[PDB]
Amino acid sequence: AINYLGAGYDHVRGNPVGDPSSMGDPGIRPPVLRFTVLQPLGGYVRQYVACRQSETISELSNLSDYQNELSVDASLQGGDPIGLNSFSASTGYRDFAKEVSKKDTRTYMLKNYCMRYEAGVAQKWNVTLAFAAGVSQLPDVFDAHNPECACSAEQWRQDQNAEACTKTNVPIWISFIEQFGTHFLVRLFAGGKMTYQVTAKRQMNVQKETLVIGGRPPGQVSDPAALAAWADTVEELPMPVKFEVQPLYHLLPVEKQEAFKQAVTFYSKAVGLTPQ
Amino acid sequence: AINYLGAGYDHVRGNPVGDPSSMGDPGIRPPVLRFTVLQPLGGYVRQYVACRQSETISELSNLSDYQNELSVDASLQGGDPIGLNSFSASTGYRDFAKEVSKKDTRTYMLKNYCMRYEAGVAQKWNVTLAFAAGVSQLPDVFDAHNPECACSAEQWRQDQNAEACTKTNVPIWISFIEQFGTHFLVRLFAGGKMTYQVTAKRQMNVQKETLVIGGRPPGQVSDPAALAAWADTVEELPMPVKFEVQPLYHLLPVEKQEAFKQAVTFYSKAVGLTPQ
Amino acid sequence: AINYLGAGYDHVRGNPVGDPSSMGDPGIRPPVLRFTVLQPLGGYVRQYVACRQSETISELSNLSDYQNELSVDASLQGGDPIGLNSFSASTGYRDFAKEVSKKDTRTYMLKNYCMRYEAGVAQKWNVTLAFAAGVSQLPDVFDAHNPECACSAEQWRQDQNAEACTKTNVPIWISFIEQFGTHFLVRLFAGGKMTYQVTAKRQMNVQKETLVIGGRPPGQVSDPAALAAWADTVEELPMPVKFEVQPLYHLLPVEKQEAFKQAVTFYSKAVGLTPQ
Amino acid sequence: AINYLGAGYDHVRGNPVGDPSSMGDPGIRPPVLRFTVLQPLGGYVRQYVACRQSETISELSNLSDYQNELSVDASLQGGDPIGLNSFSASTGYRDFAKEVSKKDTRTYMLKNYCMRYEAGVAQKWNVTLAFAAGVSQLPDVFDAHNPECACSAEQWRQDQNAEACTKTNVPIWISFIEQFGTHFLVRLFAGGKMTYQVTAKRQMNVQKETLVIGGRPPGQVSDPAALAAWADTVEELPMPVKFEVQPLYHLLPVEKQEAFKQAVTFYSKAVGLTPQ
Amino acid sequence: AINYLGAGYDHVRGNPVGDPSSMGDPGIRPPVLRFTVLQPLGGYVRQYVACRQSETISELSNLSDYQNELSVDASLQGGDPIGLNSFSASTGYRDFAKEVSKKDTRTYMLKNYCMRYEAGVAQKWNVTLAFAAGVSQLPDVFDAHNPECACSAEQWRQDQNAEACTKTNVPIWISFIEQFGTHFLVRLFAGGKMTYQVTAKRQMNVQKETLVIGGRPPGQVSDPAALAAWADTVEELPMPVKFEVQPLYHLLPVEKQEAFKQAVTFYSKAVGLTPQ
Amino acid sequence: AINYLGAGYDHVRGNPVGDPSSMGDPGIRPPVLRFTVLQPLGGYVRQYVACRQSETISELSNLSDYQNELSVDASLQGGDPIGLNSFSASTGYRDFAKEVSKKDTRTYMLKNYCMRYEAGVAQKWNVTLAFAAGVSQLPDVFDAHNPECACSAEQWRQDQNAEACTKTNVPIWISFIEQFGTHFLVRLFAGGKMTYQVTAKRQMNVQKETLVIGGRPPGQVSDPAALAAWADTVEELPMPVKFEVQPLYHLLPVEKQEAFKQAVTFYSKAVGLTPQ
Ligand SMILES: *[C@@H]1O[C@H](CO)[C@@H](O)[C@H](O)[C@H]1NC(C)=O
Ligand SMILES: *[C@@H]1O[C@H](CO)[C@@H](O)[C@H](O)[C@H]1NC(C)=O
Ligand SMILES: *[C@@H]1O[C@H](CO)[C@@H](O)[C@H](O)[C@H]1NC(C)=O
Ligand SMILES: *[C@@H]1O[C@H](CO)[C@@H](O)[C@H](O)[C@H]1NC(C)=O
Ligand SMILES: *[C@@H]1O[C@H](CO)[C@@H](O)[C@H](O)[C@H]1NC(C)=O
Ligand SMILES: *[C@@H]1O[C@H](CO)[C@@H](O)[C@H](O)[C@H]1NC(C)=O
Repeated sequence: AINYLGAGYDHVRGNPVGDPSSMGDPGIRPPVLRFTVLQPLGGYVRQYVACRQSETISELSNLSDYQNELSVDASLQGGDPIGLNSFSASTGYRDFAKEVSKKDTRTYMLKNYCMRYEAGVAQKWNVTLAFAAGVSQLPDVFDAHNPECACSAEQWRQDQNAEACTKTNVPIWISFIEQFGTHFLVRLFAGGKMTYQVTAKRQMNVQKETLVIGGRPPGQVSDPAALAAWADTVEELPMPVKFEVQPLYHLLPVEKQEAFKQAVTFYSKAVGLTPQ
Repeated sequence: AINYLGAGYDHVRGNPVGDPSSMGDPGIRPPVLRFTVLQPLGGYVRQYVACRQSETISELSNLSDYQNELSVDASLQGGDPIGLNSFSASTGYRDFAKEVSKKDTRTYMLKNYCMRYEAGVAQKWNVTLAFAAGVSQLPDVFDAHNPECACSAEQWRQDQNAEACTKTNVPIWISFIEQFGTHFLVRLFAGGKMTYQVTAKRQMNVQKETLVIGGRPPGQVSDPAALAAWADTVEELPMPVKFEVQPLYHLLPVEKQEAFKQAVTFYSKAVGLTPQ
Repeated sequence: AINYLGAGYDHVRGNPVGDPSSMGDPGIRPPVLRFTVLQPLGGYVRQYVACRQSETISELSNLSDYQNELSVDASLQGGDPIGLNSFSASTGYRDFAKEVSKKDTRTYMLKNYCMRYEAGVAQKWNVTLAFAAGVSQLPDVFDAHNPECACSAEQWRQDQNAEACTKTNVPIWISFIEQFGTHFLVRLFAGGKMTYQVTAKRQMNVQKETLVIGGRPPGQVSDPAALAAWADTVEELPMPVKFEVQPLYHLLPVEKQEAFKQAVTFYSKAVGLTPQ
Repeated sequence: AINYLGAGYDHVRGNPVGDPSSMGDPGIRPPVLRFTVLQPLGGYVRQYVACRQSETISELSNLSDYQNELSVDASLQGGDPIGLNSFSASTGYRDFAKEVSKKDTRTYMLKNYCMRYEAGVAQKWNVTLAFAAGVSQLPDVFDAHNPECACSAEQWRQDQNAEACTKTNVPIWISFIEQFGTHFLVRLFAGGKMTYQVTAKRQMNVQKETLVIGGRPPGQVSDPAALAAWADTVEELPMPVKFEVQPLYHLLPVEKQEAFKQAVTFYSKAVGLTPQ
Repeated sequence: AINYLGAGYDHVRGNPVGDPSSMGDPGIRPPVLRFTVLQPLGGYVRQYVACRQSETISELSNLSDYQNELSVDASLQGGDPIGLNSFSASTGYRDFAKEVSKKDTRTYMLKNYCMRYEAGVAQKWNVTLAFAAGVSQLPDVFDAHNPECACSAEQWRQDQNAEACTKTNVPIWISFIEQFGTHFLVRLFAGGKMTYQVTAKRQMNVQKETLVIGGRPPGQVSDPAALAAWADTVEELPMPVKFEVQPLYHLLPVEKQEAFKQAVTFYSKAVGLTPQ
Repeated sequence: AINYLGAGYDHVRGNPVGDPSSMGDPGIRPPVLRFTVLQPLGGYVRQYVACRQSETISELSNLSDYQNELSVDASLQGGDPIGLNSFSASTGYRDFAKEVSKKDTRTYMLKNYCMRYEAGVAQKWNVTLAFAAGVSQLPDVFDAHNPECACSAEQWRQDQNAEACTKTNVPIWISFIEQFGTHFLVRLFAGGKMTYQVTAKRQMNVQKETLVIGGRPPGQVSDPAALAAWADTVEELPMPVKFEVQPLYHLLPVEKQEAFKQAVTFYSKAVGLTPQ
């Protein structure tokens, strides 16, 4: 199968309940760590019998409830939320924001976890070659951290190709973040996850949207047989459905760690959406 | 698949819940705009995983409720209703008018949306060759705007072949409208939509009519297997089930815009049905 | 498929809910009108998507309720009942009369309409060649209209081969009516119709008879699969399940119309059953 | 198919709800009448669409109720019961007698009729060749009608091979009755009939026996699919499930009618079971 | 098929609801009677249509309820219980005794009879060759009937190879009993029988054991398809599921009958289990 | 099939409800006893018809309830618990400890037994060759039994390769225990066992984990068909689901029994987890 342990993760663009243009979390990025059924040196893989099943239901009354429900499946190592406008750039976040602004409707989220294995590390890492070259191309200073830098977060949001930004090294940092993300996965439950977002008026007016992680694309969620077939494809193509991450700056040389931290704050502000 | 972004739309003859002689909205017209998975220049296409599902139910007590339920799926850009006797020339509108005039029955509408992708433009357009030639054959003045013109809207409704009309340029404008419509689609959700119209007496007397948009013709709506097969055919032949339009006069030269607006008002009165 | 627009109809022997010896209304007669997906000149055919479904239920307390339930599906143009002992010569009429005479039971009728298309004319007709020859062989006077004619209606009911009738021209008229019926179809909804007649005692004593119009012969009404298969055969062999007729004398030369009206009154009296 | 109109019938050994050693009424005998979809001369055959279904339930508190439930399906022409110890020699009669003698149980009978056609005669008959030869072998006198005849009904019940009977012509008459029965079918509803005899104690102690008429042997009555398959085989092998009979002595020469009537009374007493 | 009429039966080791090491009653022994669809001389076989079905349920509060439920299916001719520690040596008897000793649980038994035919004799029998030779090797006296005989029933239970027993002829008699049983079947209903023994605590703590007679070994009792397949194998391999027996001493020469009765009492005490 | 009678058993690492890395109890070890459908000399094998089914449900409020529910299926001969930190080193034990520490959730365990046969011994054994060689390599004294020995249980838990332990003979004893376990199976019920561990919050928040013993790996527990297929594979690969064990020291020479008992107490403390 595919290894997602050590994969990069964009906490701003990620969404652990899914996206209609991806079969997994859209924040998952190419692998960042390099490793050595089979156990990776320094970590572990524990395979399940069939699928470890779990289900959740939550009434999402505001944006904070949706944020908390996403943070349950994509948090810092230990369970603390990533924050920093996490998930706010994803489509599902914007869709739910539009639906929750309507006070005449109430939305619930139902998660169905079909877990197939667990993997993790415990801590002297070696990174991938692509990540190493990318880091070697990074400067030691983040230009937008300087007060009165012409390239501010709004300037990047409005026009990143303006002269105010193209003269600084900000596009290099943002290209790195766009390539590898802001965090990396240190622990994960992989398999399939089928989540239903159900919106009810105040007429039995009810709407139901289906969001899927893992397996092959399912033809019909209402079909029982197609659902079972999707569950059969989950065994073949499992993908992370609940994971914990560590910040990427722990993997950079210290002379770039502070500038990278400033770069990810800048990125979280320019790409992320404050509730406005 | 087939591109419907920029397709013409007759707001008078259209019906966004369907027509028994069409697999889609009977008002959709051949493409009016020309464009350049793949993204059209100036717009966007966002593909879904499987089907984005949604369901609605509404009690239709009068003609205005039906107008509102159709306007939900076929409106001006921004969500405002098209109005101007919209949908009033379609078969479904006349059938429902006949059913709602009977005060001894109550009718409900259940929509089932099976959406596969979204497309749109944001605004320097280029039109199709057929639309350009059609516009080049149009005059600069609409004759029926002149007061005391022998060719009025009622005269066209009674006999459009009469001398009062064949001497004016009105038939040219109406042939253009009959070819390309009155608006054009600027944003759309495409796929399938199965709508049930259920009429109950005041005896468990209940009638149910099925209207379908998108996919291949379904053999049996009561059959579960035939319904699932139709859902499988929606992936192959998706069609607009909820869209937003802009008036066509924005695409004509400025010297013809006023005459075209007068022509579409004339058309809305002569072909459209006021509640009488 | 087969064209039933303009088909003859015997309103006395007809029965729009079916017959165990026919797959359609036993009163339907060979085509009377000649015509020119495809639209017949002077009329229209409107094809449905799948099946337009409808269901009815009625408690039949007496013969008049059954007469009204049949008249709903076989009426004059406009909805008025045909009458004139309509349907009274059909088998189902006699069966239900026998069941309703028993005051210790109560019978209900459940109709299930599976309509596939609608057809009609609007009015200069030409008839078929067989109908033209039949009319050319008709006299201008109906002998039984003369007072004290030896050939009365009951005399025809008892023995039509008696000398009292074989000397008059009545057998010619009755042969014509027996060939083409008394009316002809001017509007029709065709497809399939499954009607259940359920008789309950006053012990859960219940009897259920099934009567079918349209499609191929169904093997088992209780089998779900065989019922679905019948619904699939309705698409192939659709037959009129709800129609409106016009009297046949409108199609005869004026010199024969009065004698034909007298002939159909005589026929309705001799063949039809008054509730005795 | 097989014609049962005019078949002989042993009213003593018959049982219209069935027998496990026969697929039909065990009292049906070879055809007695000879005849000429197709209509037999002197009678009628009326075919149904699919199956005319009917269902009954009755609580059988004593032997008279069971006698009445059987007589409904095998009666004299007009509906009057055959009587004369009818059905009393059949196995099902003896089984039910054993069960109804137990006052600690209560038995119910549920009939399910799946009728496919009706046939009948109206009255100059010709009998079959076998029946004619059998009658020609009959004497004009029945010996056991003579008072103090050594061959009585009890003597026949004890030992029919005793000298008291073999010297008289009683064995000839009883051989004729054993070959052709005592009545013959003049009207019949043929098809399938599944009857359940359900006995409840006074613990939810319930016993259910299945008795089947018509069609092919069904594999499993509790299986839904095997039941449907049996219903499909009923179309192929329909058998009388509700019929009306006339005494056989109407078909014999007048000089033998009285002796045959005495022979059938003798047979009903010697073979039939009075409730002792 | 296999004939079980006249088969020997060990009433001590038998169990008519089944055994996990046998497909039938573990007490059935090789055939003892010799006989001559086809009818055996002196007896009868009555074949059923499909399966004569029956169901029973009983709450087994103590050992006597279980004894009565087994005696229903294996009794003396006429319905009287065999007694004499009948069934007490079988495994199922010991299992249920262990479960009924626990007063914190309650056990119910559900029988499902699938009967295919009935057979019996009515009474000059001839036995099989093996049974005749076995009887010819028997003495005329049973040694353990002599008072104070060193070989008692308890001594046989403790050690049958001790000098106290091997000097007497008791091992010969017990070898005969071990070969042919203690009774023989004179009437039987054969087919399949699925019995569920359900034990409930006093938590929805429930245990269910399945015991089967007849047919082929079933793969899964909870599977509907495997159950139906077992029912189809019952048609191929029917076995006695409810029978009536007569003591074997009626088949021995009179000089050996009394010694055989003493031998079967001895066997019932030494092998049977009194409720201790 | 495979013999598990006489297999070694590690009571510390075992878990009789399963493990996601094993198809059976993870404590089962290679066979320790050597033996001679077929009956092993000194023991017995009793095969069932299909599956002996049983089900249990228990609310697990604390670690002791889980310990008791596991001890039901893996106990000393007679039913007494093994104790000595039994099961505490298994993955399932640690997972349940983590879940029961959360006082905001309540966990239930549902067992489903599908038993296929029972085996046992009654007591002069000969052991396997591997076990005999392993015992011959054992010393007669356990070094860690000496007070103030540098190699204690905590030292073994922290670092077993330290000089404090590698100088003593403790690694030899622990290698023997790691190979053959601490007990061996003397009685067993083998087949399949599907256990559900269901955790409920205090929102219908519910989680369900599936643990399986026996048969082939099941693809999907929620699929009915995959569950039935697993039940079909249990017949092919039955494994112990409820067994009773005896301590291994009964199989060692008397001069090594005390040192082995000290070695297994040492192992139970060093590898086992006390509730801290
Ligand atoms: C990768 O890192 C691991 C430590 O996690 C180390 O053991 C290994 O040697 C490293 N890879 C190489 C090629 O040295
Ligand atoms: C059509 O218009 C688009 C703007 O949306 C433009 O990019 C494109 O070049 C035009 N077509 C051609 C052939 O130039
Ligand atoms: C039949 O009638 C139509 C109009 O109803 C007419 O156009 C046509 O000419 C007629 N048929 C022939 C053969 O002329
Ligand atoms: C049989 O009887 C019919 C009348 O029921 C008669 O028409 C026919 O001639 C008879 N058969 C023969 C061979 O004559
Ligand atoms: C078997 O017994 C029957 C009577 O039960 C008898 O007629 C027959 O002769 C016996 N068999 C032989 C071989 O004699
Ligand atoms: C092992 O012991 C069995 C009895 O349990 C004995 O029959 C057998 O001979 C021994 N093994 C060998 C290889 O002899």
